[PDB]
Amino acid sequence: SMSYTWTGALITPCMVYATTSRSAGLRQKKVTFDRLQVLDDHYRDVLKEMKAKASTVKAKLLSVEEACKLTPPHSAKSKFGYGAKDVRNLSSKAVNHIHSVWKDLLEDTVTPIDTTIMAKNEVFCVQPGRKPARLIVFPDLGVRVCEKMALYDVVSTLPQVVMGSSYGFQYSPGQRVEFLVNTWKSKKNPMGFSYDTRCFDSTVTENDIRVEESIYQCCDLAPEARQAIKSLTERLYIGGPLTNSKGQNCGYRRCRASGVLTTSCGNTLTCYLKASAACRAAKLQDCTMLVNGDDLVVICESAGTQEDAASLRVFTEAMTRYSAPPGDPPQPEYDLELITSCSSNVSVAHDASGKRVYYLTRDPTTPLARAAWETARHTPVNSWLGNIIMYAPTLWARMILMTHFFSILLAQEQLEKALDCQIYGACYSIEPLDLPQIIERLHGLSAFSLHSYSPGEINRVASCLRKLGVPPLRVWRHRARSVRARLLSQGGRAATCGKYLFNWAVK
Ligand SMILES: CN(C)CCN(C)[C@H]1COc2ccccc2-c2c(C3CCCCC3)c3ccc(C(=O)O)cc3n2C1
Ligand SMILES: [Mn+2]
Ligand SMILES: [Mn+2]
Repeated sequence: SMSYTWTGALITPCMVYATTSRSAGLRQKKVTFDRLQVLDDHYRDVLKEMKAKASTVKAKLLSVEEACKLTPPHSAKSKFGYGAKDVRNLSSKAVNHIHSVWKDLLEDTVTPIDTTIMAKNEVFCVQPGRKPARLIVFPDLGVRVCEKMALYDVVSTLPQVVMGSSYGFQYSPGQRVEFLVNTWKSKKNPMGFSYDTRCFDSTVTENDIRVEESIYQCCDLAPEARQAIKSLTERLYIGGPLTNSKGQNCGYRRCRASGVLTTSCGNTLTCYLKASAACRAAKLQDCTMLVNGDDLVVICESAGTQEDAASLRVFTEAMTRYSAPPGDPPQPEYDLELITSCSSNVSVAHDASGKRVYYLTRDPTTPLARAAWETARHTPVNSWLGNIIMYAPTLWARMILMTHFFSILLAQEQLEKALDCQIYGACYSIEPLDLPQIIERLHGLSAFSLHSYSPGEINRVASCLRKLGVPPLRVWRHRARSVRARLLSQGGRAATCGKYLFNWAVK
């Protein structure tokens, strides 16, 4: 089958650079291809094991109300006169239509379902050119609430129990490091590698979705749930029409929709299944996986330099047969720090006592680029704040990000003003003054004492600043002392930010 099709209809809209609709042409050519898929007894065996595990799972329907209350606030309004606000506040219009969409889902297991197609507002930095915008594919809100009724309890319960510790989304960054480090130190001669699929969504075939759905039906589910999950699978997950923002038939989809509820769960599942099958084809020794969508880490016992190199090609051929080839091929590492997945890697520093502490970090290019963008521009995600939060132990987050921004707020008296900020698919109203508790909850107090960072990490950050035009770290130690003292002068809450978030600056 063909991954996508176009009718010719133009997807219309609704240094540092945001991606635009104008780039969507190429993105389109890149994600359209025919899918070759051929499965073996390795794929099957894995599947059977996931099903066994899915059979120990009972899931329940969410009521309309529950699904309504777990619709996110700033999600797209519906083609039927109601906001997501209206959904959240249980408006009779939202609820009534929702019920009819649900009745419609039970009564009809066939008619495809309209999905509105669009381009994403993703910011990026430059390479050595312009990466285009990814295209997001979602159905009407009324349908997205129904999706939650039928599958919310499944997607938030099943994956963890089917994939155990390999399920990446269960982990905070510290927990993720904890798992990756333990895995590593459990191999006599560890070898690991990141894998990632060349536009994964488009590689997800119809069969993968039918397989996925069949993993879902392995759960103990309400009769109505089963029906809506069959029906949603048939009328939405396997495919359906596209339609740009000006209501024009853009063509059709025959692969994963990016903007549905089963996307994160499905990709992780489907990815995990193929990767496990592929481990067994490559004959990798004592293997261990970590899967967040299509981003994958495998840690295993090394079989030798050449043996490992070879087996990774065999691992890739196998993945390819299952329709999932890599963007760039996988490369073996014998050094944990060198593995980048989820755009991030494990690295080391030292806490107050002088104990080694592992923590997650990443190339700071994009975070800085977005933080730049968002300095001259009000933003609904505020990725700068999200990054400070997630990567709070990181040298680059503490010295550049935290520093610059508490300077801007200080100067602009906005140290009490809440900001919307999206992390872990949730949208928080975050008050800057609250960061200490957050970081303490998320990484513990050691995140304010991290020092003596690995020399590789220090270099990468330094390199990165000189590349983007941003002052060296010497400046940021000076500037920080003058943001910290300013705050202590302010007492109470503000002084707590200075005590904790900038304690690294006192000589
Ligand atoms: C010196 N000035 C005339 C010219 C600076 N330009 C080239 C600018 C582009 O702006 C940027 C673009 C992409 C990445 C970084 C920067 C940048 C940042 C970001 C750092 C992280 C917080 C958000 C701003 C800067 C912060 C401070 C400074 C500074 O001049 O001290 C510069 C920063 N830049 C570089
Ligand atoms: Mn990918
Ligand atoms: Mn990926």
